[PDB]
Amino acid sequence: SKSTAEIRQAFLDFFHSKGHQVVASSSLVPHNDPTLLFTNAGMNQFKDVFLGLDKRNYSRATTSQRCVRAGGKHNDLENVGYTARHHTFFEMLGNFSFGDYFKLDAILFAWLLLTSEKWFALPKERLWVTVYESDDEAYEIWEKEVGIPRERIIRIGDNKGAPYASDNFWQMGDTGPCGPCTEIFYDHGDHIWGGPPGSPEEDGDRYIEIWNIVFMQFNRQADGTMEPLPKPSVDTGMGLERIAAVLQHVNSNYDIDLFRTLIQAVAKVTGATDLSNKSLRVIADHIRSCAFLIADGVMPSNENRGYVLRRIIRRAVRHGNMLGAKETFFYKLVGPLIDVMGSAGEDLKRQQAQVEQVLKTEEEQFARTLERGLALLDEELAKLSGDTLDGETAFRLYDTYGFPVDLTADVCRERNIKVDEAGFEAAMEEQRRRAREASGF
Ligand SMILES: C[C@H](N)C(=O)NS(=O)(=O)OC[C@H]1O[C@@H](n2cnc3c(N)ncnc32)[C@H](O)[C@@H]1O
Repeated sequence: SKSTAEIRQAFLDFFHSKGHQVVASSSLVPHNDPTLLFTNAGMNQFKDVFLGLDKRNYSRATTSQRCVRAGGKHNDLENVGYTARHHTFFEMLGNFSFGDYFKLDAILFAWLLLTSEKWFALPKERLWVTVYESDDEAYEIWEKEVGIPRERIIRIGDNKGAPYASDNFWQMGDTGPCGPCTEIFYDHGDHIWGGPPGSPEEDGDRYIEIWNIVFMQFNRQADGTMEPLPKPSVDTGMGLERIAAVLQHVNSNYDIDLFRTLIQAVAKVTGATDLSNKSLRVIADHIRSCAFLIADGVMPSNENRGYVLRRIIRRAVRHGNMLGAKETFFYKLVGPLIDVMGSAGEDLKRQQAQVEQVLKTEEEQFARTLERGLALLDEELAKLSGDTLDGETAFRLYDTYGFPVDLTADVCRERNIKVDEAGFEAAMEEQRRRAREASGF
């Protein structure tokens, strides 16, 4: 079967052969978008094109975009290690139409690449599609133009409990380009738990969302109102890791060639032997987001972007500790990561030594309190009455040991213990008041 690198290239070759300009992945960090924490989709760097504020020499494009979803509008951090399909860092394979072609041709391109004997040749019978409930045009295209049996075309309304809050209406953020969308799912088989989209068991890893095709129609405002874009456009994105899993005949993203090699490296540096332990997958995921974010200019800190990075590094280090890592290990995964990323890791390779030292320094800094903080948390859990750790203890771990609340929550979750987030926030606010009182005017 094709390697991850070959799949990435074949996707780009396909759209290039269809007249799409190949554009390089943008950085994970925008210089000119105050509303965006980290790049979360291929469309981010073309936001102004969709808005009609910018025009390129090309009206159609294709990219393999590095994305991080660990904060802001799209945040999958807490899913990592718990599903076969979620990462913090991942590549989104995309094609874009800037007032060029629209619904029918976007759907046809996607179906062709996926199912043609000349291309990916996926078994058509295992593919399901969803459309926005009110998108009658998309429904008809799938039914009559493509020929998907009706039983595998699923209409999804505003299933997130609010107007335009839906799995089939995609939004870049609270503001920005958005529109109804249609998604293609692959059924991995009845040996995996889960049901199709719209079913009670839809959240399972059996029927996995491979490719989202967005019909960009509006610019959402802060009020929540939808202002139409000047030209209806197309924004698509397919998870490289998810399609690689399908193509390599495995069910989990973590079983693709890229992650198999990376997870082996994690076991090596931590001393772990059980290759099935979820901490190996969490760490393999976390090195990708951490190393690339640093390569793209983020430095660990206690505010904004730097704090998300710090949070992820420390959580990864914590997982390494649980695996029994005896010495500083996280920075040792940069080399192995570069070796599996191909041309998609060129920016990281260019800055290898710098990224390594940043990660080494951060882990060493955290090691000053990690073991001691874990010992305290263990003591507090051993005498804990109930299923919820008190907010005062969470705050103490934060204030004294530099444990982000979500890191503490991660440890507790592994023991079926919750954290009183409200109590933690009340303790934070109490400290803020003390600071205001002492500092004065
Ligand atoms: C096209 C659009 N702007 C968009 O971002 N749609 S989407 O949110 O659904 O993402 C495109 C895709 O990337 C993949 N994807 C999304 N979040 C992911 C994550 N946290 N980890 C791995 N893959 C993810 C999915 O295959 C998915 O259909």
